[PDB]
Amino acid sequence: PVGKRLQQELMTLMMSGDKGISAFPESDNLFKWVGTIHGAAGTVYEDLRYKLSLEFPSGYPYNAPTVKFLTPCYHPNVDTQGNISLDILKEKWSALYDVRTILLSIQSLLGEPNIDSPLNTHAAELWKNPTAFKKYLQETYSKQVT
Repeated sequence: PVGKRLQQELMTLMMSGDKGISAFPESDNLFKWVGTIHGAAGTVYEDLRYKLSLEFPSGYPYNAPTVKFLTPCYHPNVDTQGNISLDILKEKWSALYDVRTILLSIQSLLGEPNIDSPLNTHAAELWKNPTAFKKYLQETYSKQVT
């Protein structure tokens, strides 16, 4: 029933047509997916894109999947390993959330960080100055495509 649910979740994702979100399982393993997120329009992450891995452990859906950024991401709530501090992925994970909900939540986090409990203190600090933030973000992102 778990593999079935994941297939149904992929179909839901495909027919929803949400902008800037995309993900599929690897051909040999339905329990490991790779996804892509684009920053939401109007945010400093607009026009930038990031790849993420999604792994569904044996305890899923009771236990949350492990989600990490594969593309380096400079952001208050992401660390050097691509780990993400997002409540719904940890303490507030619910077995009723689908892949679409997770992707949308992470896309939303890009534009609205939790700067009170950061993983990247420097980014949390610079966030107060958007122009300055945008600049460092683009600079750092830029060094991720050459």
